[PDB]
Amino acid sequence: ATVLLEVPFSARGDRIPDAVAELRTREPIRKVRTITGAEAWLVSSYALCTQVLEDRRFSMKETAAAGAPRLNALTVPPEVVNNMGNIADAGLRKAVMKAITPKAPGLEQFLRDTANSLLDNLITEGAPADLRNDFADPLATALHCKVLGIPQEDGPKLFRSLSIAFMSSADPIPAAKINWDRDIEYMAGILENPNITTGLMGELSRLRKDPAYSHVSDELFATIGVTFFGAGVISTGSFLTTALISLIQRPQLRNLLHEKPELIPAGVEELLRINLSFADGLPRLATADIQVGDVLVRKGELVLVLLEGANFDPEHFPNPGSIELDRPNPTSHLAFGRGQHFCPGSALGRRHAQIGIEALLKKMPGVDLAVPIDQLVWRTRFQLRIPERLPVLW
Amino acid sequence: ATVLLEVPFSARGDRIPDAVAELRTREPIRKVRTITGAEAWLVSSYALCTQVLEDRRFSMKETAAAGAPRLNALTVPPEVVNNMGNIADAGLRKAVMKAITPKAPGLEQFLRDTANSLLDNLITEGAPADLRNDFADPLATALHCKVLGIPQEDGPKLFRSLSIAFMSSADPIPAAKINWDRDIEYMAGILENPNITTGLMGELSRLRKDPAYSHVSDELFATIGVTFFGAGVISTGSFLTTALISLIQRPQLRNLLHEKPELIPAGVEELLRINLSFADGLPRLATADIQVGDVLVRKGELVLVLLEGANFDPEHFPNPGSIELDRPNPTSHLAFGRGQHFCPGSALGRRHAQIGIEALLKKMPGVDLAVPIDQLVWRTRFQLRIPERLPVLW
Ligand code: HEM
Ligand code: HEM
Repeated sequence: ATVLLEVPFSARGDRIPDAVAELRTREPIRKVRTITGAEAWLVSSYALCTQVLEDRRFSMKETAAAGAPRLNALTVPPEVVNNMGNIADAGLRKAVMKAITPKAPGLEQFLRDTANSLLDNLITEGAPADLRNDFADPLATALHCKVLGIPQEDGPKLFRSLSIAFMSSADPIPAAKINWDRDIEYMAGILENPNITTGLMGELSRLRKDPAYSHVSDELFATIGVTFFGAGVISTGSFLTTALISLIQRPQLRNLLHEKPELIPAGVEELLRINLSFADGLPRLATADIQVGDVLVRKGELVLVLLEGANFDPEHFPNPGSIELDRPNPTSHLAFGRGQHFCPGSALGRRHAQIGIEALLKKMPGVDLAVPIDQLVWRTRFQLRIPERLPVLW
Repeated sequence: ATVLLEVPFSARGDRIPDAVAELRTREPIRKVRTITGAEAWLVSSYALCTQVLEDRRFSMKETAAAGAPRLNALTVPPEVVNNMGNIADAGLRKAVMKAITPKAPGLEQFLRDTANSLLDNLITEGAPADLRNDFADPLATALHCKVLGIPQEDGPKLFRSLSIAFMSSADPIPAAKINWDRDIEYMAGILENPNITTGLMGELSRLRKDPAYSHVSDELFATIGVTFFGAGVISTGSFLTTALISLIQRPQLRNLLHEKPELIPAGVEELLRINLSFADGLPRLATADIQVGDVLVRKGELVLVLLEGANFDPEHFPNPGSIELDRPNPTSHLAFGRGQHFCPGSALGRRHAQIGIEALLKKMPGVDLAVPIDQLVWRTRFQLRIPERLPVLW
């Protein structure tokens, strides 16, 4: 006798398990057990992943319901699971989205300057350098302070919540509430601070005092700041880190992008496609009985959309493990999700990675791992896959 | 068909695998495969572990021989594997050992002051606190700068070598050589620096200019500094970290030691006994054919002495998983090894942990984990077991 197949499969973010292709072939929707002991349906083909993400009867909001089968414990108040819906209902969606594009004058130059300063510091200090803790994550943090309009010096403390806030735990996490409440208080203070006039928080601060938003709660305004800082920083820092591993392990590609930096956007799209940063499938709760492939999913059941299932599906992306800069369907990957909950930071995430990679290749064209790849330490029981340190030489 | 049993079993340092007791019962010496692909004999009973450690025909030195079966790749030059032998041959053993006791006037007060300052800073900042990165490891680092006689401000850079220097890798690690060579250069400079007059390096600096040591190499003097700093810092920081987990998970014991701090030495001895800090068995190479239990170990074979095998052996320590402060054989554990290579820092390691625990319990009597214990992230492919962060509240 063997137990029901457990998820997640592996915390390693440098390779996809051979087992994913076998599951996709044999049983592209199949029952699994999550870390809480709940059962769920794991969906692993491009076709079925798209179907689930584009049918809102597979609900994000309802995953927060009391008594639902859970992927993991909430690390935010249950109403915050519906954050984007709350933003939309408040009439804030257009303004929030506009504030988090890469388009504000000076933003891209700020990114480039920041990346180059971080890299110059590493070069001065001498190899080895840790490209996660001393490049990708500080670049993400600096970017998001700028995007939010908050002081750069406040970034590190907000950043330090994230190793707990984005845990994927079987049980509630007391530290997550301590940090959440503190970070909310910080954002509430920002909204009251007359010096904060730019970025997302500057704009929210103005809208909060406009009559058209008089009955939008101060709680929601503060929540937008905490959620967007955290989601953006953890996702961009983690993606850039693991994209750098993918690049470093492909000297031919590294050299090509170094020689022809105009190809970096196409390279980043492929790096997004093959990215293993999301450690769990995206959760949804069925609100009706719905046929998904050979399975009739029942109302109240949990569905997990495995992004690397879709993104490595050879029926959609032939030779899926290879980075090919000339695919006919390059942005059709699910790295940013799909449907109602498609990532609102996608353009900013792309630009962060493009600029970070461009700067690194110019400054460190000889970049290579400084330890054997198996020596990287992969963070466990976390919503993202990342190496704790990324030691390189150049 | 199944593969030969692989070592190590688990990087988690908060619990011993049920499998260790089964191996000890069924096959207290048995064949395993190491991360390099080599075969080895894993020894897991107190009786057989002692036998191996007390027979120098199971040689530490010879593990460094070219072409030997390996537990892991060398991270130091092969001659440095025989460091203690080299020290003894140079006539330096007595002086080195004397410099690394906890006995120098002011040392214990320095430890207490340092621990209390670190804890006061955590209390000011507010929970959660990371007791590894912001307590145990800085306390270890500060201690070893003091013991060596080197500037406190030089500690962090030397410390940063350790996440690579103590890797347990299948292959050589290029960063380990970069850091090794740099740290040797640092210690060579210390030996030439007239300001360095105290501690281990102050004493070595004097002996280096004494006629009785004129033909001891400058390489060996520098090597003593790098090796003792690294071994001491990694071992004490890691032991204190995982001992704190053991304590925190035993509120009754925490409270008892808080109430009766005179029991802390007995508590630390039990914490040493149950400690899972060594991630691999201690390696030795047979230099003769030697009977160990039911196995005739052949010349040239690798033997791995599993310390938790010995220390959790119920035939030697009844109710081995329980901390009992009134055992009749309390220091007879193998936490510091046994025989020729018994830890030369044992007294200092004991005092570091005793003082750290005493200070923590006084300052944070309510100390508890701030995350569920399964959320700790255990470092992989490392010579020690440690959580990357240890989040607590109080
Ligand atoms: C390369 C970096 C990024 C990746 C790979 C990424 C990925 C994703 C994915 C897969 C989702 C969908 C979750 C689901 O459907 O369950 C998502 C949603 C989200 N992303 Fe991103 N993201 C990135 C960057 C950003 C940035 C820069 C921000 C904001 C500054 C951001 C904010 C959000 C938020 C707030 C959501 C939730 C949307 C909702 O619930 O409707 N992300 N992201
Ligand atoms: C609680 C903390 C410590 C623990 C648990 C510990 C454990 C051990 C063990 C098990 C060995 C034996 C290795 C073998 O036989 O293969 C050893 C050896 C050694 N220890 Fe420690 N140690 C600690 C603290 C220290 C300190 C504070 C120092 C120096 C300042 C130190 C320096 C060394 C050195 C240099 C060796 C190698 C001895 C040899 O090769 O003969 N250790 N230690």
